[PDB]
Amino acid sequence: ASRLYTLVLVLQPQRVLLGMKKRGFGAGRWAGFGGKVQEGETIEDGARRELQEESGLTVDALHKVGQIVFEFVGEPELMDVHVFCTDSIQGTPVESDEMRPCWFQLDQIPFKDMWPDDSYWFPLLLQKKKFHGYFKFQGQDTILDYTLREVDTV
Repeated sequence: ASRLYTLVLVLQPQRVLLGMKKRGFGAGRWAGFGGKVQEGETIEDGARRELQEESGLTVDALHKVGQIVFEFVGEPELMDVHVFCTDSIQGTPVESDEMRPCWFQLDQIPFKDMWPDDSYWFPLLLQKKKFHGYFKFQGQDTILDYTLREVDTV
């Protein structure tokens, strides 16, 4: 019993775009851009749509980089998060009532103000590795258990 989500990292040679969510799940943390996939929509089309809605950017080709399943103890639905990256975008990042985007140099990624799982798989993303992960959370701050392995096919 899992629900489809997307997560998009705009990763350029020397910087990455992250967004500070202002409300809802994950508010107060920097993260990639994404959300729920809709009925009749491909996962990739959902990732492109969510990047636009949350950051104002238009992406062409998205590259599959990973899949991460999240379990929150006490919540029945698993989150099946399909992770994508791109280096080629159009537009300028847009701050909205819901999201504040900001560019980060790769040596200054704000892991202490990100979801704790990101410290595990961002190093793989940065070295262009693909991965499958599973994270079991207690609340939003504590990883009880996890698995993470590199793969050749997402």
